[PDB]
Amino acid sequence: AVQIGFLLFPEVQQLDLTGPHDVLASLPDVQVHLIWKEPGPVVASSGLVLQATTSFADCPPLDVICIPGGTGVGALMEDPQALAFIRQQAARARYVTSVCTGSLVLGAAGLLQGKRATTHWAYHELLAPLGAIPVHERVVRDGNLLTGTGITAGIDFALTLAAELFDAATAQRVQLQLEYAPAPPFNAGSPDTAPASVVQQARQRAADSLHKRREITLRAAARLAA
Amino acid sequence: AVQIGFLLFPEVQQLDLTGPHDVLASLPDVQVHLIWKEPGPVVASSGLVLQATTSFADCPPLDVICIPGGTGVGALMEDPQALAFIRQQAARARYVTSVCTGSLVLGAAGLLQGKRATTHWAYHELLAPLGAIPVHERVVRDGNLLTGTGITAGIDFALTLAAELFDAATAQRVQLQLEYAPAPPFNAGSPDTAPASVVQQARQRAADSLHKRREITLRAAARLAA
Ligand SMILES: [Cl-]
Ligand SMILES: [Cl-]
Ligand SMILES: [Cl-]
Ligand SMILES: [Cl-]
Ligand SMILES: [Cl-]
Repeated sequence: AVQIGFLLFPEVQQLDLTGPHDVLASLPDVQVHLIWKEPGPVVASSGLVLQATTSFADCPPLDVICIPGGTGVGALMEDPQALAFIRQQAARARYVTSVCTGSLVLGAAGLLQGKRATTHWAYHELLAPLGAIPVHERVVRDGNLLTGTGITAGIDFALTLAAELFDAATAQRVQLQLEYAPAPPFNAGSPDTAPASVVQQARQRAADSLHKRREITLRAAARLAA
Repeated sequence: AVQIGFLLFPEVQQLDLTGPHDVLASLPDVQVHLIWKEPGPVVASSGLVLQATTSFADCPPLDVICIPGGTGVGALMEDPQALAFIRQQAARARYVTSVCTGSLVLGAAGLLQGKRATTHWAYHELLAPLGAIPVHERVVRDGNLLTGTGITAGIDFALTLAAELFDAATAQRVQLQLEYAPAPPFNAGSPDTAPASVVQQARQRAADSLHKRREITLRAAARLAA
C-alpha cells in the first residue's frame, strides 16, 4: 500500500489535516497514519480532539508526508524530535508536503534551504530566514516538495497527488464521489482580494503571534546555520 | 454564546463535519458541540477517530444544527432517538443545515416535507419519497433550512451563516484568516462536468449503497406517512 502520513500535533489547525486526509483515504491501496510521539489523543486549536495512530518510532517509511499548520507550529519549530523525524521521512518520501504554516516546520527542519515555497500570508516573511525562496502563489512545487496555503490547499494537492500516484481518472472519480466543487460566498481569501479594512483587522489580530514567531524563527535559523 | 451543534455519528464523512466546524469555531462568542448519544469516541468512515463532546440529553438549545453525511446515514435514517433529537432541536433552531447525504437524515426526521432541498448527486432520487421538492443545485435555502452538496459544502454556508449571525466583514475576516481561496486541479465535481466514463465508474461503485438506501428510505417514508 502507499503509505501516507500526517503529523498530528497539539494546537494543529485540524482542517489543514482533515481535508487532505479524507481525500487521500478515499484511494485504493493506501494506508493513512496520524503521527505523533505516541498514539493517543491530540487536541486541535479549536478544541476538537483527534487521535494519533502511530508513534515516530513505529511509523513505516512514508511515500507521502504532510505537515499541517496551526498555532501549534510555534512549538513544533523547536521540537528536535519532530524535526528529526520529518527529515528522516523526507529523505525517501516521493512527496513532502505542507499546508499553511506547516511549511515553517519544514523550514525549521532544514528542508526549505534553496527551495521555492509559500506559507500563510501573514507569516510569509518568515520563509527567507529559513533559507527558502519565498513565492506568493497558492501552491508551490519544487522537486518533491509541495507547499500550499488555504484550507482546501491540501484537498487540491491531494487530488494532484492522487492523479500522479494513480491516474487522472482516479483523481476525477474521487472528486466526483466527494461532489467537491467549492464556491465561496465571499472573495476575501487572499490579502490581494479582501477589503483593505479586513486585511488590517487580520494583521492586527496576528501581530502578537507573528512577533513570537519571529523570535522562534531566528532560533530555528541559528540551528540551521550551525 | 451562540450554540452550534454537529451530529457526530459512526461512519460519518468527517470532512462534512470538520470543514464547517473549523470555520464556525473561528467566530467570537460561539460554542461548538459534537453531539452523540454520549460523549466519547466516534469513528468516521475513513477510520479517523473523533470525540463527541455532549450527549443528546445534555445538549443546550442550538442556534445552528448541522447534519453531516456519510456511509453512516443509512443507519441514522432509522435511529429513532437521533431523529427525534434532530426534530426537537430543529423546532427552535435559527438555522437547520446539512451536508451531502445529511439531508436524507433531515428527510427521515420529517423536516423536508414540502421543503426544497438537495443531497449527494448519486442519492438525489431519495429526496422526493421523503416529501421534499428536489432541487439540483449545490446549495438550497428554504427559509431557515440550508442543504448543501459536496464534501466541503459546509465551509461555504458556514461563511454565509457567519455573515448573518455577525456581519459581512466578520465572515470576510474569517475567510482571510483561513486564506480560503479554493482552486481544484480537476473539473469533475459534478456529474454534469465530469467525464461520462467517470460518472459511470462512480454510479457503479454506489449501486449497492443506493439499493440499500432505497429500502431504508421507503421504511423511513412509511413512518412519516403514519
Ligand atoms: Cl483554500
Ligand atoms: Cl464542494
Ligand atoms: Cl467579498
Ligand atoms: Cl464508532
Ligand atoms: Cl477535469
